[PDB]
Amino acid sequence: SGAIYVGNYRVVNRHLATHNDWANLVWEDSSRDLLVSSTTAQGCDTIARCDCQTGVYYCSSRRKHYPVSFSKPSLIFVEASEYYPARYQSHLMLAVGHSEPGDCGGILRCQHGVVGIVSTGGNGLVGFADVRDLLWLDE
Ligand SMILES: NC(=O)[C@H]1CCCN(C(=O)Cc2cccnc2Cl)C1
Ligand SMILES: [Zn+2]
Repeated sequence: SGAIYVGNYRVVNRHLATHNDWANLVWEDSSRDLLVSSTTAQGCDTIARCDCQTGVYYCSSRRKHYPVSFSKPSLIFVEASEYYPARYQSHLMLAVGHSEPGDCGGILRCQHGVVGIVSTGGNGLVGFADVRDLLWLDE
């Protein structure tokens, strides 16, 4: 679990979005595993606007943060799960690191701010849904 709170927006993994997220829907993209909903309270997480390929992510299944080197956002094949059929997930960045399903939503950050959230994993790899291209999150 986990979300990014920026301005009047909440960014979560689309497969973990709640009834309240869908009732206050701003934007969603199944191909990216992202959903953004509106909030009444002001959020002040800050989004990175950069091309960093190193950062630190939070891994809830270890209660620890790990440093990672990660690939540029790209279209990556993701195996079928109970949430989606087998498909290409876009804007996904992979790194070598630990993750379990419950780790989705953990933030990846660089020195500039939030980069993305854990979205996929397996076999010692972890994948992060990038949010740096969503300029409207802080217009
Ligand atoms: N973005 C998706 O399609 C994910 C939906 C939930 C399921 N997905 C996973 O990858 C779950 C997983 C398995 C083993 C280690 N880490 C993780 Cl995060 C895929
Ligand atoms: Zn950066």
